[PDB]
Amino acid sequence: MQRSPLEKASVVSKLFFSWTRPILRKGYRQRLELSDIYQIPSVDSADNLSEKLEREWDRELASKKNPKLINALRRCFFWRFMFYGIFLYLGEVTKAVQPLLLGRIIASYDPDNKEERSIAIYLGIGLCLLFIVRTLLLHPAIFGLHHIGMQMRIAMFSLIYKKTLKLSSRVLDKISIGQLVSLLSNNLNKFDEGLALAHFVWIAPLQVALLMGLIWELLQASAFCGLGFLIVLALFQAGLGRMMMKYRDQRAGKISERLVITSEMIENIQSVKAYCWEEAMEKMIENLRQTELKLTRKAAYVRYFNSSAFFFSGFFVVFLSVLPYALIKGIILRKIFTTISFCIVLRMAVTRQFPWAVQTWYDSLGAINKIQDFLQKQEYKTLEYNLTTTEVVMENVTAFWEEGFGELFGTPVLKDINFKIERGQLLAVAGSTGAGKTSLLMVIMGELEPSEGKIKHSGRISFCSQFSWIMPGTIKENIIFGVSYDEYRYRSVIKACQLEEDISKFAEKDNIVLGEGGITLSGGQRARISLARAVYKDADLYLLDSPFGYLDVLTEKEIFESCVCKLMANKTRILVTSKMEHLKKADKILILHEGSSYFYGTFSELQNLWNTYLRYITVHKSLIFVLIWCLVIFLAEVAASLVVLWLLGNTPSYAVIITSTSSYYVFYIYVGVADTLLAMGFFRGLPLVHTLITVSKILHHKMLHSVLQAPMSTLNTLKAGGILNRFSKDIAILDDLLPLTIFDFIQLLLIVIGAIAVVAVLQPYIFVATVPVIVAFIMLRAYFLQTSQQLKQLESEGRSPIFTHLVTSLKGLWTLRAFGRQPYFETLFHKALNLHTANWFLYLSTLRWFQMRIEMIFVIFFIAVTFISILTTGEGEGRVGIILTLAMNIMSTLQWAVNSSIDVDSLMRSVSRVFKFIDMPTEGIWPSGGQMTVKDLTAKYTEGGNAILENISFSISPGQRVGLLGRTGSGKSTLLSAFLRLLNTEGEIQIDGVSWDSITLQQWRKAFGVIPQKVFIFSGTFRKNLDPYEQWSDQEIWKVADEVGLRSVIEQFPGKLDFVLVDGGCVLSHGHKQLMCLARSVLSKAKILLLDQPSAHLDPVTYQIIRRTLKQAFADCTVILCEHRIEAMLECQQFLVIEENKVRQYDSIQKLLNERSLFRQAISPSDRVKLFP
Ligand SMILES: Cn1c(=O)c2c(-c3ccccc3)n3c(c2n(C)c1=O)[C@H](c1ccc(Br)o1)Oc1ccc(C(=O)O)cc1-3
Ligand SMILES: Nc1ncnc2c1ncn2[C@@H]1O[C@H](COP(=O)(O)OP(=O)(O)OP(=O)(O)O)[C@@H](O)[C@H]1O
Ligand SMILES: Nc1ncnc2c1ncn2[C@@H]1O[C@H](COP(=O)(O)OP(=O)(O)OP(=O)(O)O)[C@@H](O)[C@H]1O
Ligand SMILES: [Cl-]
Ligand SMILES: [Mg+2]
Ligand SMILES: [Mg+2]
Repeated sequence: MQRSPLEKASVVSKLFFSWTRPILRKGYRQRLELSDIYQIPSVDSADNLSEKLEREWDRELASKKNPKLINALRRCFFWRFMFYGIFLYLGEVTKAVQPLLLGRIIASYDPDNKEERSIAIYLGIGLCLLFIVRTLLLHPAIFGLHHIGMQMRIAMFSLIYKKTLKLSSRVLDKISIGQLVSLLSNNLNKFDEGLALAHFVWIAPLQVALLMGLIWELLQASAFCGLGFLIVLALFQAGLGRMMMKYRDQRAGKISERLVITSEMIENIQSVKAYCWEEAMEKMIENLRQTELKLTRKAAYVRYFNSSAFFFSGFFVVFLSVLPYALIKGIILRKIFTTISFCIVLRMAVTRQFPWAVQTWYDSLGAINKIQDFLQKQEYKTLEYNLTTTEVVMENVTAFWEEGFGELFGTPVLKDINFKIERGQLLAVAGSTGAGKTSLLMVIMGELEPSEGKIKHSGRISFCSQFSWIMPGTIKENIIFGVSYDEYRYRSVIKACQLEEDISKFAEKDNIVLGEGGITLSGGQRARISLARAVYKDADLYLLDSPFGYLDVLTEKEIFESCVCKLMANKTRILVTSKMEHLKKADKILILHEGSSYFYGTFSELQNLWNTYLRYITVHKSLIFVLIWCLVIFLAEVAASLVVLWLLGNTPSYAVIITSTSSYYVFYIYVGVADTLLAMGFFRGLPLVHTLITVSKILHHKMLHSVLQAPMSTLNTLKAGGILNRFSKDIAILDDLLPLTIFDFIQLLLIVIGAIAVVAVLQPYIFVATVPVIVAFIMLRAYFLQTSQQLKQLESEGRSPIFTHLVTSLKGLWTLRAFGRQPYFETLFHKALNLHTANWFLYLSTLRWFQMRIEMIFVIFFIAVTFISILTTGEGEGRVGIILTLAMNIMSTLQWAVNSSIDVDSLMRSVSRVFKFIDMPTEGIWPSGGQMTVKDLTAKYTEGGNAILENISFSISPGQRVGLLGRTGSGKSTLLSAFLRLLNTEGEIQIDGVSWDSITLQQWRKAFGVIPQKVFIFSGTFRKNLDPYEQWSDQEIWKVADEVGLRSVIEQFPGKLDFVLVDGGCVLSHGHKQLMCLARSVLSKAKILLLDQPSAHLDPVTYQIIRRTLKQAFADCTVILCEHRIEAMLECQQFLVIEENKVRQYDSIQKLLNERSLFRQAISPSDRVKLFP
């Protein structure tokens, strides 16, 4: 990372953007490398801008009764804004007065205009000086405005993240990741560039006043006709803007919903594949896209007319201005040409610059208002004592989850809870599924506010969640969690949590890079990493919500005896548990039942109780037909224009006066009106944008289909930020920005080519004069696009870390707030912001360099032309000047065309990224009895890696019960996934004589019914979550829910079976989701079932629910039951034990437990009575 050249530069180098030379030379030859990017200027760093805006916003909040964010932004940026606006206005003024000199210079070609031939050289000098000053005034101001806009955007994003970290729990249920992602994605690049157009709300009226004053000279009272036409057109454009904004308002919610569903699906792709649910998800997304595309199409239709307003107004203004003048007296061709010259500037001011500025103000003020409304939301109440007597006490606590029901005080989740615990004691909390154990910890943490009662303690806490949270980084980073590294503590914690055995089996040992969510590890490994993180922190109170759910009895016993009771014997602990052995040595015991305290006391009492354009064009067949139709109409118009033009030169008082020496004006007039003569009407414009929108629809469908069928090895590489970035920003670009940009480019190209051909055919000496300018423009464009494409790719990639950080911050907010690590995460977010800023700044600077170089080349050519024309003009007409000035007039449209081509190529990178995503590789009654045979099965996760399971062979009789067991991290889930071909495999598997190499993947996967270890619940109704294909009547669903035991749970919510679940099922407790998975497995009438720990955190009472069902729901079925619970192993006939990456088979569990002394000694005694009666 080398220092940016901007900081240490020169004044002339800054004015001409010369400091960008080293990068442009470097990327023209080769690929840009890591050491090619500069550090950002210190003024753009996120910390400084965040601090400044935060101070101004706090002053605004603390001073005024009606605060406004726009006031703080003004106090931060107004002076520089006005400073650049003044120079922008001075630059724009020079265009208004250019016809005064150019018109006289052109009139001097006529020998009858003896007066203007006297001072031609002075007019030429003045024109050259004007041309030089305009370039110097315009481009630096535009760069300054872009820089200011970038600074505002960065500051606001920092404020948004800081506010997000403080949101109250009651507010979180109303905002999803989709809404925040949409908010960031919408303003990420548009806000910066709007500032370059903002000043035209007052620059344009002054231009109109000056131009009307100047047109009064030539045509006094007849100019008002054209002005009235323009004032009607402006009203029309205002109305069109209102309709477009109305269409945008109705579309945003549907985009947020689609983003939520897509992110959830791609996160749970493994369950999606195991369920064979791909088509259902595709149908859901297609239904959402169909609703949003209609609004997109209507907005595009209204934007087409708004854009075409400029091109169709050219003929009307001139004709309406001239007709009264040419009727009540004569008119000369010179006056007509001068009127056209002035009217071009007038039309650009009225129909292009002012409405764009008005729309920019609308968009920016709306975004700022939305940000302020977000910034004024309800916050987590931190009001509590940070120092007490270390006697943790809870008195008369009654709590409600529903804010409306609680304020109306709707049933309470907690009712009159009392307890008191001393320093260094242990309290064990027990109860049935859904009793309110997690909710009690929520109250103690302060995330759930009680209506009645109160809780007192010191305030330094540590927290271990039922659902583990893993952040991006290594294992050591996940454990030390942003504080200093201590060797003795780290070793003690690593040893105590039984992690050394799993740590010693990794290539990086401990520096393995864990992704977001820890999908590389098993369930028990993630749980133990979370426990180690909780124990590493020093605090006065440790809350542990059921940390032994995914562990075998031996590991659980070791951890409980060596960590909770030995390593923290002198601290205050609250452990949620259901094992009766753990309750014996608890100092105090609390038992919950349906929100009430069934018992509080002691145990002793309880016993007593470039080929990218071509693909894009050929995606859809109708676009080709539309383009050919446009070309045919264009050819007909060109031919008609040529025929009409040749007639005036072949044919010979009237309203128009033409002399012999003044006829050269005719061609000059044609070039001034071709913009209107070759304008694309609604017979060509509307079908084009319609078909481009259709192309966007097709591309999104293909992208989603391609993603859903990739192999797991490919899918495991992608990050959540990358998925969100590609599906949000690139798709939005393809939907909105590409069609109209393409329309503008095509219109400009048609105008240029038509004018060139028509002029050249009659005068084949202008084409040859225009050749060198065209060549120079093309060479410069080719040179610049070699570096520009790479820089745009880097900037596009730079967005992903921001979204990834936001997603991971949202997932683990409660842990972050409990530990008190908000500043650390804020620093990481600022890092991501700066990383994006470097590339974005480098792209903007190079773009400014290119535009200035094009402008300078045009100026040099015009300066050379003007003096030659004046010099070679003698007593006769200046033929050389006549040809050269007309040639230079045509290049004026070519410059605009080249800039339009640059922005089109900039937008096409999104198409290239979508295509890269589309080309991902594809991973691609018979079940009569249920027999299986496995022969030499080997399994691995990546090709050429460690083999988790090597050379396994066994067989199963049809309709038999098999118990799969092993230590946490052995590879039971690996064997379960190998059955469904979810990883890389070798060997053969046969079901009733049919091998998996004889049929397709879908048919093989349809033979199984599965219960995965990770439960997937998406946004939708209860009914939709139970079956997405809608093939069962509500009677059958209700009967199944009766059998599983989900009656009261479903009837607890206002919409019985129609309630919509949000936040991945936030309202449901942990065991209810397992019950929802068992109901899914029951609804599928599958002959072979693979169940991965169906009872993970259930109490023995609730386990009786899953019992009896395996004996009624699945009677004649082959069941493979992976379980850590010893009781469940009493209903198996075959046993498979995984150890040393190998599988061993047993007939009786007494024989199994005879050969393992430690494991037998770990068995609970009541279980031992049930095993050895
Ligand atoms: C006689 N005569 C001009 O005086 C032209 C001018 C012009 C007028 C006054 C001062 C400076 C230039 N302009 C253009 C001119 N043509 C083609 C022309 O024949 C041409 C154009 C106009 C329409 C399209 Br499509 O392309 O490009 C221009 C692009 C932007 C602007 C801008 O005012 O921002 C003006 C353009
Ligand atoms: N955000 C919420 N809004 C409404 N009800 C909720 C919410 N979160 C939990 N509940 C409900 O509150 C009750 C208590 O659930 P909680 O998760 O605290 O139970 P638990 O004892 O931890 O359960 P488990 O043993 O399954 O882990 C349940 O009926 C649950 O559905
Ligand atoms: N997606 C993956 N990519 C690479 N290695 C993996 C992946 N998933 C698991 N592993 C590794 O493979 C081994 C087997 O893990 P597996 O999930 O099969 O264990 P398990 O016996 O099911 O454990 P638990 O009882 O904790 O669920 C572990 O050491 C784990 O780290
Ligand atoms: Cl003129
Ligand atoms: Mg719980
Ligand atoms: Mg597992």
